[PDB]
Amino acid sequence: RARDGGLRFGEMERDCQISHGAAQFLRERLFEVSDPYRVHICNFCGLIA
DNA sequence: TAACCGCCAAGGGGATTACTCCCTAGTCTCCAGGCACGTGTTTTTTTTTTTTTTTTTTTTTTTTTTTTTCCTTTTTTTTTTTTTTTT
Ligand SMILES: [Zn+2]
Repeated sequence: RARDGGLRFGEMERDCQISHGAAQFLRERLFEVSDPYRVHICNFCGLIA
């Protein structure tokens, strides 16, 4: 709380959300509101360009 | 005390001569086990793959949340400047 940190979306949260089977909440909590990024990738090599 | 010698007596069987006979020496003639040559099938050796247990390695240990405390080098060797003594 002193560093103003968010809650821990742990393993069993992903387990019970897979049990509910709603993919959009998983895509929100684990990609949209945690650490989104955009990278550019070469098509032939498949690595970071 | 009976070995040994001398003397005498008796008899038993090996040597001798002749007749016989029969078994083997010798000589063909057929054929068959004895032997020279080739080889085997068990016996030992060597590989080969597995087995079975032991040892080693590696990975694991429910989740979330909130406060402090200590530390986040250190000695040890080398260098470089400074100070003092001498001619
Ligand atoms: Zn490329």
